[PDB]
Amino acid sequence: SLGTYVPGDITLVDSYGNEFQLKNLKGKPIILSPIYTHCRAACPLITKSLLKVIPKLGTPGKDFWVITFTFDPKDTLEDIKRFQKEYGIDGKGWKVVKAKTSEDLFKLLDAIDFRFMTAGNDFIHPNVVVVLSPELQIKDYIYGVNYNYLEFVNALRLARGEGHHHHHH
Repeated sequence: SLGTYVPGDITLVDSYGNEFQLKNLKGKPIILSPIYTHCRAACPLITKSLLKVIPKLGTPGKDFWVITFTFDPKDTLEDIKRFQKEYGIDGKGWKVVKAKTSEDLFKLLDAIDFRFMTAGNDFIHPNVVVVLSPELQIKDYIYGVNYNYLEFVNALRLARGEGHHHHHH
């Protein structure tokens, strides 16, 4: 929900096995991308689309964090490492992570109003990228798989508390 905060005590584990809390990423805007590692339908589209917009916007790990995270609780460190290498993701400025436990996962998906359901051997789920302020406040949602540059620029400006002086609020 726009304006609500993602809990900072959520524990994530990156594809190198480095454990951290979401609060540890405070201080820069955060771009969050829920996927799952065995997702052959929408998730390659989302990630490939991000790969083609992120370089326009700035440098991951400097201007903002990019966090691809898996929502499949069966995904292991092996799985996310495979995903990282698959898409040539650097793993530091742009991380691929899993939630440490199901509580970390629940909490994260609950905050961003994300729900998934079974469809045979895969999941039915929304296509969404979430943009957080440096304080973990949800500032924008960008839906779909066909991203445009302007929508990301606008989202990052909102994340930084910019782009608002055209209006009295």
